[PDB]
Amino acid sequence: VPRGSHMTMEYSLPLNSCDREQILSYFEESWWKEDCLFNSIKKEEIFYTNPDPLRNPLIFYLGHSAVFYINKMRRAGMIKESINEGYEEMYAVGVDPIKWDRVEEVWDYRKRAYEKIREAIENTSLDLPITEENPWWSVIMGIEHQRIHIETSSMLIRQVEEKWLEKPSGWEYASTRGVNPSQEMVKVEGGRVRIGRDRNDNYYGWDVDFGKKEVEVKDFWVSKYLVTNGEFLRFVEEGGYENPEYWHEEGWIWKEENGVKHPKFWGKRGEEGYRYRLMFEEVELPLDFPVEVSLYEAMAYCRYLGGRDGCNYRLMTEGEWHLASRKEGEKGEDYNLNFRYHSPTPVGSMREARSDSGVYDCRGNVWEWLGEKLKPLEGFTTHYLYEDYSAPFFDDNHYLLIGGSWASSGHSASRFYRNWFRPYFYQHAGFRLVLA
Ligand SMILES: C[N+](C)(C)[C@@H](Cc1cnc[nH]1)C(=O)O
Ligand SMILES: [Fe+3]
Ligand code: NA
Repeated sequence: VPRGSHMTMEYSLPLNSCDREQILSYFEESWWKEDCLFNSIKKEEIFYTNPDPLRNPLIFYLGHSAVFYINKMRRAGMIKESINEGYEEMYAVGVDPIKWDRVEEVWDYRKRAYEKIREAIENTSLDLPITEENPWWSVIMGIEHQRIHIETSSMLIRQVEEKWLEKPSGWEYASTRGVNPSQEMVKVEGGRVRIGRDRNDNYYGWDVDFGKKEVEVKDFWVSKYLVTNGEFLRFVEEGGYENPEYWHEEGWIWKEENGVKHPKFWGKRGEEGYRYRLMFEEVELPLDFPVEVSLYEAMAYCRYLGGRDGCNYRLMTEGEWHLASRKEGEKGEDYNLNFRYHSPTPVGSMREARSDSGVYDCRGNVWEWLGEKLKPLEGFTTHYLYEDYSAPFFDDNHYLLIGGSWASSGHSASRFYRNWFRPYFYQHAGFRLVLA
């Protein structure tokens, strides 16, 4: 199925038809969005904190997106000179488990990098289509990487104390609409599903997005909504976090070692109702928003709900999501993707985010966990610009996450972007139920 079609809508650049100005605007929108995100931090020294203890300090990510562009475009030949070789080494490699520069210095690197990148986009000969061997792939890779980091850095900043932050002007949250709408299982017809793209696809992809796997999917029942905060509140209030029947050993230990008694972005003080941390402020828990959980917590809720309902629940496979999410004639405006809002939306409230099987928010709103591990597909090959993008993580310890959140833009909002995280890592991410 070609990408960019009525049922494969993409938010990224059509690489067989994008003019220079389209590339420049796509680059600028990404860079300016990242600037805006980092400018939300109103105390300079917060850049030296690592608000997510599993990731580097904010200052690293401030330099990282800029250095990545320079490194890849130099390797592709689009740029000749380095700006700062020391920076281009120190800020090049991220972490998945020094002496930092001053914030002003890193902003200064960004400004110099931005100027050099823009000039290369303005002046370099452009021959369409942009394919993997075309030097321009480094520009597209650089933009798509920055777009991923806007989202991943947003999750870091969400973990910074709100007293050091101010929401950027123009960024708006979605409002709650009230109580969670009633959950319902709906039937998705099975079929033989293709996973993976063929190369020279007219759209960007990462190495792990390309390949061929065909899976026979049986008819299945899936919850039409992502599991909501209101649904999950029943799990919390009924002792789900204290009941070992709902947890396997690995998740129980995680839960105990991290003192977890509720989802990460819920908060409670005394007997007051739960609060909920948006990007930059706390509100009363929005019962109709999708709950944002680790994979462990999603599985624990599945076990709890199966006990209550007298059945078994599990998460979708990758093939199941493609079937559940299929929507002919889909449009970019249908989904809570690409900063349509700067928060999750009430489940179902994006009324055109209903798949052809009646499943809501399969694309957008919050990532959804899958029950399957990151694996390469038949035909997997690395790209010469970035050997270690996915291969280090084929350890059967990373789970797939799919469909994008409100914060996913560009190729990260694609149906065909194959995303992954450790089961204890937090993202703007939820889940739905499958009858097992
Ligand atoms: C594919 N994810 C989103 C899991 C990756 C993408 C990525 C960014 N910089 C290097 N790789 C990650 O954030 O580690
Ligand atoms: Fe990175
Ligand atoms: Na989703």
